[PDB]
Amino acid sequence: KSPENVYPVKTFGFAAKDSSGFFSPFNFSRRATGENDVQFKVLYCGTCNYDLEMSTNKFGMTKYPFVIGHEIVGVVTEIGSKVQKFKVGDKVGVGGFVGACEKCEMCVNGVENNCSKVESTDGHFGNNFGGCCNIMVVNEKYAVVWPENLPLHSGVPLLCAGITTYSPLRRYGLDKPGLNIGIAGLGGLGHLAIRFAKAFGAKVTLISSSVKKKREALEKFGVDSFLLNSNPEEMQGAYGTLDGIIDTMPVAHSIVPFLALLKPLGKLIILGVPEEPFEVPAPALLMGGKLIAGSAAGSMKETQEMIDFAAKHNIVADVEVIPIDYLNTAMERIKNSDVKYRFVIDVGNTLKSP
Amino acid sequence: YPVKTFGFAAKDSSGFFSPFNFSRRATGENDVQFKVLYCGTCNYDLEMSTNKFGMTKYPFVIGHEIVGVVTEIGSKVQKFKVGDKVGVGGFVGACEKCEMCVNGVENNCSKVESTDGHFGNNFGGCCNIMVVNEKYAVVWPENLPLHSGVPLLCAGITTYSPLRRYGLDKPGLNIGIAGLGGLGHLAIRFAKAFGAKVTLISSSVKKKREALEKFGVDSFLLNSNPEEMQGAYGTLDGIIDTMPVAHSIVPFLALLKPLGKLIILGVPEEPFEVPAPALLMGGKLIAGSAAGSMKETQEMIDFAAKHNIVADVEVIPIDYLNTAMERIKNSDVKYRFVIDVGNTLKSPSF
Ligand SMILES: [Zn+2]
Ligand SMILES: [Zn+2]
Ligand SMILES: [Zn+2]
Ligand SMILES: [Zn+2]
Repeated sequence: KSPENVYPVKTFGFAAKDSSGFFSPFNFSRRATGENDVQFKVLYCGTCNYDLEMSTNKFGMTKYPFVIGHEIVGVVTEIGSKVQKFKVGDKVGVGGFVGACEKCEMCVNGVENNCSKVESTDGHFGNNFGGCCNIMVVNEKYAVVWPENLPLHSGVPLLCAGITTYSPLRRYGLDKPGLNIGIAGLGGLGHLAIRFAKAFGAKVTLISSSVKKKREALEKFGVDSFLLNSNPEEMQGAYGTLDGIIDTMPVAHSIVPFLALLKPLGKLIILGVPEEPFEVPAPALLMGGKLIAGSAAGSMKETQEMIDFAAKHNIVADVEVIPIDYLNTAMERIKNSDVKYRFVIDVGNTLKSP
Repeated sequence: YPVKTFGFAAKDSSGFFSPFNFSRRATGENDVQFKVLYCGTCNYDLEMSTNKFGMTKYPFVIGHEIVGVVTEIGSKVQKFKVGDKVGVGGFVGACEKCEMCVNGVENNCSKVESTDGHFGNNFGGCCNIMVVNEKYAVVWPENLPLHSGVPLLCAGITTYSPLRRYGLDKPGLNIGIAGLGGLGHLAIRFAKAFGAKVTLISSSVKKKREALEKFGVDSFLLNSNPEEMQGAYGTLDGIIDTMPVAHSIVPFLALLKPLGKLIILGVPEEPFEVPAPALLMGGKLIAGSAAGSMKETQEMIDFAAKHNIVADVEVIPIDYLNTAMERIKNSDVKYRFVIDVGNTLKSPSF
């Protein structure tokens, strides 16, 4: 029965035992390194609002005991006999999923993140324990080749917040030099969205409800224009100018002004999840043939491509590195967005054997 | 202008149509002049004639979907000879020198010239003679009937364009059509010819029988039954939604596979309530679409001819036009009125 006795590789980390979401030391086990597997010592594990939501069981479908960790990097300790991509001592990353059915339309076409049988790394779809623990093991297919010129501690949120912004920027053709790209909201998702857009060669506009952020965007993100969305004169002046908009705002807001900012054939991408639904008048879409698209996560192909891109363009996240016994306080901070902009748990140095 | 013409026009916002004399330009070097044989009409003309939106230039000659026969041509005209058949859709000019123009989507130009005069100072094709720049004239194939083909230049292009733009034109795909009206019935016909397994989505049980029996539609979902809608969750590559009435699209997004596309073609007054999770779970999109470009329109006409696609139409004499307008209001026509200008437009008495 007991998780530590199931498999032969003994592991330890931190787990939520109930819907209170309190993380505490947890012993468990993982499979032996099979022929196609990559075992690794976890060095850093990102976290974010998704883990707050899951750990407190916001959707009523969490399986306790729950071990977070959908954005992890570490150092390879063992490789199976048929592994190509890694040798022992190489760095590796694991994102949101570790498996899929490998046979459906989605899998066959390299978009296996959309597999109805996708296997979440943290085991919210399936039975699995996430990488906030000492040792991880993963099928080669689902392991990111992590280059030595991409810092681990500040790179790790690319596997969560990064791919989320990068994927739609490529999918909707918002990655060409000289395009005008808007980002709404300068937080976890938006800050990386800006760094990607800049690297693609876009003229970047920050759209925001707070003037505080204007100076930040200009000084620290090289942002070209700032639009305060509560200022209609400012907003109206940029009508029909943006090729696309990455909307990261989690608060209730209207997207009709955002649709109006787009050129004809332009794209609104929604990445935040307000509790308030959006009100979308048919005419706002039909005038100029505009689209609104949602996006979460990305494929393995897209995730490797992004990490390669980030390494080459020196793109990392703003992070606060924390010891693992700070996890429960970090969750409180995530609740209040009191982090600039992502927590990264230093597992390598601060997780000790029980 | 010197070319002496006559047609029908509305004078005030009553929307009443009567004989109206006017004139067009002589044929320039890039121009095609034709005798009008058929003139499509639709809800757009009802709205513009009654000044729904408040920016209608009177007197208003309708006719944004017309066909006929070439009478004369300009010096530098390549695409037409005299006696050929020809069509004109919803715009006759654009600025030519902008981004939207250079890339072949001039319908998105902000200085775009409407055939009916609405963006511009023009008179539409509900009249004896037309003249248009050759770029904005469609080459009409001999095996496409004129009377039943003319509404393609409006309803046809409107359904065809997004089917192409959003990759919903591949054989084998599961394509939903919501609403079986004017747009709906041509959307079904195009999707069938592309090779798709078509599902009709409708609020009306009457439409189930119509879809199977008359369009060879595979599947039907009633959108007021949650149990039937639940059973098709995550099965469709795209939906073409033509419904003009207030309705939720949260169920429609739910019908889409991951990476699936919802195309809005109707224009309800009620806005759509769209929860973020409905777009985000599956990475789905909602896009608007009306009309299309000249390249696409010509291409759509060749495809319609090649695959025996026409609209269902009621051909009407011109003195029925005012009655036709109450019937367009009541949604009482299967599925588009086509005015027999060629046989029924009389020349005004001297
Ligand atoms: Zn995360
Ligand atoms: Zn699969
Ligand atoms: Zn029409
Ligand atoms: Zn133009």
